[PDB]
Amino acid sequence: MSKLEKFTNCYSLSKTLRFKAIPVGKTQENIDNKRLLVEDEKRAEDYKGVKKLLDRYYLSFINDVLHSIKLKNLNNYISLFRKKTRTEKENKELENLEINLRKEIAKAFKGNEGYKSLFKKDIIETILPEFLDDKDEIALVNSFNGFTTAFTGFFDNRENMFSEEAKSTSIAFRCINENLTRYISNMDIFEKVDAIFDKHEVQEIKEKILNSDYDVEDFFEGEFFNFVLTQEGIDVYNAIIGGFVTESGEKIKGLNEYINLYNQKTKQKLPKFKPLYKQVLSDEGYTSDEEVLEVFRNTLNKNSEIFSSIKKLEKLFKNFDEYSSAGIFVKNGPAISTISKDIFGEWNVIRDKWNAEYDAVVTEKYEDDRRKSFKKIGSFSLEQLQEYADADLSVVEKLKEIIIQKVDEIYKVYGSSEKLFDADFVLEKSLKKNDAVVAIMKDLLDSVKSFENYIKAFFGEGKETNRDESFYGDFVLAYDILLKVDHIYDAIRNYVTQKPYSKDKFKLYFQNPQFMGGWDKDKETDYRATILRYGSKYYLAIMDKKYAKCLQKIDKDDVNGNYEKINYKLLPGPNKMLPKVFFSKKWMAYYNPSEDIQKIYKNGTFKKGDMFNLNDCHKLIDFFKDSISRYPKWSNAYDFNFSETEKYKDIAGFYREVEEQGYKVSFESASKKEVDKLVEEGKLYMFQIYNKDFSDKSHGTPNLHTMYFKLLFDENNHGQIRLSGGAELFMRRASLKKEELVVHPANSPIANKNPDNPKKTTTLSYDVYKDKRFSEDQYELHIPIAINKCPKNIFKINTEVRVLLKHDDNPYVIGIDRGERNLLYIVVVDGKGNIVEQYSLNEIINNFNGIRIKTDYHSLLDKKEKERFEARQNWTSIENIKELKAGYISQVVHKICELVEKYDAVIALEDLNSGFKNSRVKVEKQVYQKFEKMLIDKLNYMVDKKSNPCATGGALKGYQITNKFESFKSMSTQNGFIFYIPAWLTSKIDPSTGFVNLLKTKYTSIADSKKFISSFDRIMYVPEEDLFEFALDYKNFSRTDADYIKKWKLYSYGNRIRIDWEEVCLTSAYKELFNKYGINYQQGDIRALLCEQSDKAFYSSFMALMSLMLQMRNSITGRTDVDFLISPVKNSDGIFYDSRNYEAQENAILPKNADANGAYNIARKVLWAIGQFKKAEDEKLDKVKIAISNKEWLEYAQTSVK
RNA sequence: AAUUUCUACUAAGUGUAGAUCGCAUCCAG
DNA sequence: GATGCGTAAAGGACG
DNA sequence: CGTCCTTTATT
Ligand SMILES: [Mg+2]
Repeated sequence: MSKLEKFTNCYSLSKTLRFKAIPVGKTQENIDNKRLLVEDEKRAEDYKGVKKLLDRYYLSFINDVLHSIKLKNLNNYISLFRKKTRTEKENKELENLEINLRKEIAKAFKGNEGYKSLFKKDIIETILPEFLDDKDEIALVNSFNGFTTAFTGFFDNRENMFSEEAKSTSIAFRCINENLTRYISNMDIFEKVDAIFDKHEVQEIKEKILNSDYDVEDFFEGEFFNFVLTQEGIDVYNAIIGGFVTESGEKIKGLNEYINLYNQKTKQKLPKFKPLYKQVLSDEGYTSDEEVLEVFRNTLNKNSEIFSSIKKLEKLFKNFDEYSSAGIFVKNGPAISTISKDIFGEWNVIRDKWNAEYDAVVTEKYEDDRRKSFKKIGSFSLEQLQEYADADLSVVEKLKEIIIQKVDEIYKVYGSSEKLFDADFVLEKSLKKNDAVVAIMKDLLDSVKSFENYIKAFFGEGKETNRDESFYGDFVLAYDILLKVDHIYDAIRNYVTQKPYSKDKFKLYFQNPQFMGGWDKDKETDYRATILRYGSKYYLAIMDKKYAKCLQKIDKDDVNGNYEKINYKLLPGPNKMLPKVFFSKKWMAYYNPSEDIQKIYKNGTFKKGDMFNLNDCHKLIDFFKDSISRYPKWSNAYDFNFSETEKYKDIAGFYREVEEQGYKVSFESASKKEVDKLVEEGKLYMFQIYNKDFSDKSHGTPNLHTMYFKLLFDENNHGQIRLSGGAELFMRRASLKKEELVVHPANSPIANKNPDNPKKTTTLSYDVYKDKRFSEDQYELHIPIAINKCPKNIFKINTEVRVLLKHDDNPYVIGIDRGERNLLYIVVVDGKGNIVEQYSLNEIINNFNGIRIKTDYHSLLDKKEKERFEARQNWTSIENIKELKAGYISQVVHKICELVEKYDAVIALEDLNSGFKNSRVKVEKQVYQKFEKMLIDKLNYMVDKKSNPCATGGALKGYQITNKFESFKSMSTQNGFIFYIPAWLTSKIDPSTGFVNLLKTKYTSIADSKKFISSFDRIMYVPEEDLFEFALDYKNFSRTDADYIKKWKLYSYGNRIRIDWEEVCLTSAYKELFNKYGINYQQGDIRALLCEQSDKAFYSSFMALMSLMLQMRNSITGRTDVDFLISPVKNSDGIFYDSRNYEAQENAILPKNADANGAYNIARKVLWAIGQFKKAEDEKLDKVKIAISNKEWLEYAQTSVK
């Protein structure tokens, strides 16, 4: 009984192994003499070029078929599509009509005589040359005759366009699912808004755009949709909506622009047409320091157009008073928060302005509408913002001083960068080496980008009642120029952030278009590549084109050393392969197939479905079985032991056996003398398949992929991992010069970087060079493999994880959370919520032999954040921080893998599509999404390297506890052993009571504060405890529906940390407040006394003191010692939860800090979810809904504690 | 600071620890 | 964010 | 013929 070990051999997946390929002997000389590499580097260039020419015919071919087409179901489909109350029967009716529509488009493509020719040899040899009209391009297409086979991959990418399936690549899909659905939506919008388009306005568009061939109304009739399948037709339809610019250039207004004016001018909100997506085939980074510089000078010197639009916007905003503040608008969004701070000094007073009119009891159903309606608003006028502005304060004037300040900052930064615009300037050093120059460009780009990004707010996305077009004329003219800095900024950064070395490479064919296509022995002459082994070393051997058979003649040498030559036989896709060989002209003549058999095949009765007859399919199997016996190329290669025919449920049952039997890998001896002579003579090319684990000096644990590779040829491996075909060989030219490599000279001691390492310095007897692998040309060999090619343990993973979780008595849960003080923090929890392990993942502990050395990745990040501060916020420091986090999570994955194996444990993770990230966490959402993906990816085939490969958990019996990754949005609910959970109320919660603070202690008014105090059931001093007790029922406050216990007694117990910062003792601070105002707090119930007080400074200190008492999380930024969590509520035994009572202990039963509390409580929501499983029937476990609500959570957190 | 490749390394001396699905194509803001 | 290949053996063109 | 390139068959 182990949950983990029921998840092996569940599904097949493909992986690629990568290696360095080191030439052996005369191989590199022979390759150099034959000029093979130069051929392939050129071929790659021409191959990329021919693909674009090939596109042109494909594109032209699409227009011919799409123009001719006429869709049959159109009117019937659109109607059914529009019904808003469809029976489930009618929804399937729509799907059939939708499938038929796509099938009409696909069959129109594939029904041509021409369609088959496009992806055959013929397109390059004959069709394309006649199509082209340029002598040079025809020569290029001509260079690839006899090399058509190498285009297959491209051909497949184009075959996807003509599919009838509902797939992103398809033409039919773009027409029917996306463009039709949009067209229908535009028909709906058109009839509502039809009238507002002026009689004159339409007749324009018909002459100016339509050219008088069609009426604008036609484009919104359903039967007219055929015109818009082509890119030409789409351009016209989108032109009507967007507006057109003639050959003369006269601006022609679009229907969507008309609607804008109308809704604007009348302060209404009618809808606007969606434009149609492009057709599927209709129509790069800076490469050098000289190019990067050239753009910086050209676009940002003092007489560039961007600098011209800055001077115009300075003149425009200098005249800000001259314009109408009622017709100047600020877009609603982040820019409202910023501009609110800019002039008042306060983010949320402009919030209060609109709140002042809109603002007293708050049901959250009213609160959402209260909150939702303000979000609905598109923008605010300067007049509305001045309606906010208290008297004596001018919103326009101090906006002017802020904008003008930003342009003066640009001009000062220009003077500091001025020598970077001299025509005389030349670059002394490379930019990445040249921190000074990169800092100069960054400073100028930033000051302009910030000015651009700030000024962008003055839009109002209008859609806006009468706008000051005198202001928005000059403004729009200049801003459209200024917006060019966005593209410039991104490109220059992406260049500075790049690595110094280049991974550019080109594929090697050795003059074979199907080079190294597969490893099968029979095909080894055709492919001219194979695999040799000598002891521990492996080699890729390549026969030269003039001597393809040279390896086949070699025989074993008894006396001398021998290579091990691979003997690889595969029967790939028997369902594909078995018929073609047995129904081929060559074999059909040999073997008389009864008319029943060719019937069954032509009829399709063997295939599962309504046409299926078990006997018919059985008969076909026996046909295949006898023919395999008659076909000795297969029967002799594979020891076929088929199950008795009667047992087969379907044809796939027979095929599955064939597929699993049809694989065999062994080795044959081959004279090492004879083979080596072949290499010397130039007839054979030999590379060692190499990574650092194959080094003579290598010792200790190898790479996981080193194990997969060696296991391919291990006889303890039995199809668990298959060696796949389609391997590719590349050449990556060096991108660094050996002289320009950083060297640590031999016999001089090198300073070690890790603080925790005891050894501070290392001295070697040899030189070591940074990035040495890129100072030389390097072959790399990519090898695909197939794991669990024939899976036996077929079940839906999630349903199985749910069944085991239900019946498992003590389920273990691994809760992972992101902390402010901790990169990641782990809590392991048993089936009843008891903490089993809790610790931070700030330090990764690496194990080699018995030695342990830790790496504090949190200290690493801190040192790199400090390095970011120094040298401003340099472009690279951000990258270095990004990659360090990306390499950190690759360490964390292994730690999670151990815990999962150790505790047979289910993982609990945050749902990142619902929760909101505080940004106090170090690991931002973008890095965590990466992590949760890697997690999923590892758990498709979870393996412990140090385990023996044949054991479950080992490299041949990997755990499959997770389904293949789909999308970040799919990282929700559950993926096998991984559960995704909202982070809500997981940190600011008392773990010993489930208590949470649902009160709003923000001070608004004296009257608001009185109603707050009166809503408590009692407020009294407790002499026998020296505490103030606040009995409350949450029913008497608003937005308290989620809480379950409702009745709580708060206490002013212990200290809090007010935020600089000060420590506040709650009990004495209440006494201090009450004594300041003469309140007798010892006189039983005090509630009357506090409300009697008439001073506003009293209620503000009181609400502030309530805020602190209900502030359960207390921290000092920069003081990692102080992150304590303290509860104002007693538990069953009258104890207050204080996290510091447990951070002292080594094994604590409750969370040790706020960060541990989060991981603890993320894990507990899975426990609730397991509780939901144990409630349901085994059959309906699929139906159980995992997502926990804030109401369900608070009930579980407050009842399960006991 | 060496790497199939990435990060952290130097890990006891040409390397350590973990991770690593390649290749082509299309569509998106 | 999705597509598709990870192939041996039939089949044919060219000397 | 051979040899090299092409085309093919799909639960
Ligand atoms: Mg190692």
